Formats: sequence, structure tokens, C-alpha cells
Amino acid sequence: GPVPFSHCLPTEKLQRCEKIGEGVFGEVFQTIADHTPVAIKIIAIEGPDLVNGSHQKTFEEILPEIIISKELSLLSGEVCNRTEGFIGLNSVHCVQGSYPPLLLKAWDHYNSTKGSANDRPDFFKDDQLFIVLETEFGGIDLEQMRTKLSSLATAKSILHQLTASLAVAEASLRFEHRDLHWGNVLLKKTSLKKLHYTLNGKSSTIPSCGLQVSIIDYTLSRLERDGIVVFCDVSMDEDLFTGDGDYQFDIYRLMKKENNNRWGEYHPYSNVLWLHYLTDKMLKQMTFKTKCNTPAMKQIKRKIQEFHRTMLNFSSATDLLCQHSLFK
Ligand SMILES: *[IH]c1cn([C@@H]2O[C@H](CO)[C@@H](O)[C@H]2O)c2ncnc(N)c12
Repeated sequence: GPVPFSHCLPTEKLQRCEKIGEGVFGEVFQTIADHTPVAIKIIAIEGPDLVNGSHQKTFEEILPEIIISKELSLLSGEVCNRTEGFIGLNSVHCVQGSYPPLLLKAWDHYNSTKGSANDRPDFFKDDQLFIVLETEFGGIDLEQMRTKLSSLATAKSILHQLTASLAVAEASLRFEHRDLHWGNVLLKKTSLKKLHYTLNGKSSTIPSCGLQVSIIDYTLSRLERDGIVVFCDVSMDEDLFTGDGDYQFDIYRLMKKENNNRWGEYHPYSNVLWLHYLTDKMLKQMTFKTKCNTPAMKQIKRKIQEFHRTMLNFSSATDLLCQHSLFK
């Protein structure tokens, strides 16, 4: 049965919560336990109230993203197909209760400083159910780092890390992320010069440029194990395919074209589409502290431009990693 919030967020951990993000889904906080930052994602489920303008998921509707979270986290401990590029999952609980006042305090601070698009989550009753996911703290999202990265060399590392993680997940799980906008790419400092992955038994490395990338948010994702497919069936969603003002919204339409509106099928080209959207952000929206003012850096720039104009002719992230010149 469900647990109280205090099971997940004992006093000291609750007291250290600061809000770090949000979506229609709910709220994300950072806190600390055993000297280590963690992120806490809180999603209301099973109730009748609109939350941030949308109905709450049922337990059946939230289960896919929980299952996918777990499977992708477990890739850090696998052998033939191994990656640390998805967010580590520490725990998942079903919680019952009204929203903790200390979290409302945190929510108010964020609203006062950054502003929120969400409702203040102060209207839940003591029978309300939530899913609370505790993950690794992944750093800061790529969108928030628009003006904060060193150079396009950093961009190349980020694209290589993303492509490798997606390829490993394609190979192990027939995974498609399906919503890899730049809010879902997280960046954290690492002292490691090289990051490691293994793809179908072959290990390789990626120069880090001082950053470790984590992919988050599996609300639209798909994967399979032993022919049992876990996914979000958006075949009858209207609003998802009618966005404009950002290439992001075209990707939803391009996925629907690719899969003929059949979301249970495996179409790893969707991962290529998202990687193209991210490359497009790197070239058109990101601004770097140091420009390509040297010939070796002008060459990295040319290679990322070449990637942008050629990558849509590849079938999967696996195809890209193994065959594209950017990664040789
Ligand atoms: I899971 C997660 C989510 N965030 C932040 O919240 C936003 C909405 O999901 C994201 O765009 C991002 O800014 C996280 N930040 C750090 N670490 C984790 N695990 C996060």
C-alpha cells in the first residue's frame, strides 16, 4: 500500500529540497542524502482534479514511464550493452497525502525567482496518491545552458554521448525516447577525461570535454523485452501534433509520418530525428563562450554542420554511431 511523504523525504531531506524544474506532469526538486545530490520527481495520479490544466494519469498510464526508467538505469550495470547515459533511478514510491508544506515553500521560492507555469500544488487532499521518483541529480538542462558552454568541441562531446546512449538502448531494448527536447538533456561536470560505453560487446570511449550527459523523461518513450512492448499510445492525441514555433513540434509530426501513427512498432529513426533536432539547437540556438577562432575548431564546426546535413540519411542511432564520420 502507499507510504507517507515522510518515508521518501524524512525531515532533513525535506528541509533541503529546492525546486529545480517542472512540467505539466508535476514538479522536480533537488535535495541531498548521504552527502549526495538527488532529484525527486513528484507526479499526482489517480485523482479527478485537473493538475496544470490536464487530467492525472492512472496507475496503468504511469507504469510505462516507471518501467522504462528502471530498464534504462540498469544499463549502467550491464555487460554487452552498457551505458551510463540515462539517469540513474534510486527508488520509486507510491505516496499518499496532502502536499508537504516544506515543498510548497520551495515551490513558492521558485515561482518568485524563476516563475512557474504550474498551479501551486496546495489543493490536494490527504487521500491523494502520487508517484515519487528519486533519481541521480543530472546537472543542468541543455536549454538552461544555452549561453554557458565553452565551445562547439563541447557540443560534439554532447552529441557523441547522446548518440552512444541511444545506440546502446536501441541494441538492448529497441528503445525510442520520442521526446528528446533540450529540456531532457542534462549536463554535469565530470573529472573523467574519457567516458565509456559498450555496444554489442564492443567497448569504446568518448572524450568528455569535462561534461557527463544524462537523458531524462520517458513519458513518450517505447521499448521492448522479449516482444512485450511498453509505450505511450498517442495515436488519438490531437494537441501533440499541432505545435508550432520550434522544430521540436515538427519532430512529433515527422515521427507520426515515419511510423504511420502506429506507436507500438519499433522505428529507431525517431532517435535520429531527435538527434537532428538537438544538432540543430547546437548550431542555431546555443551560443558558446569561445568561438571557432582556430583552424582545428573551424574543422569541428564543419564536421557538426556536415552531421546536420547528412544524419537524416541514417536509420538509427546505432547506424550513426557506427558509420558516421563525426565519430571516427
Ligand atoms: I528527472 C529531472 C528533471 N530535471 C529538471 O526538471 C526539468 C523538468 O523535467 C528538466 O528540464 C530539468 O531542468 C532534473 N534536473 C536534474 N536532475 C534530474 N534528474 C532531473
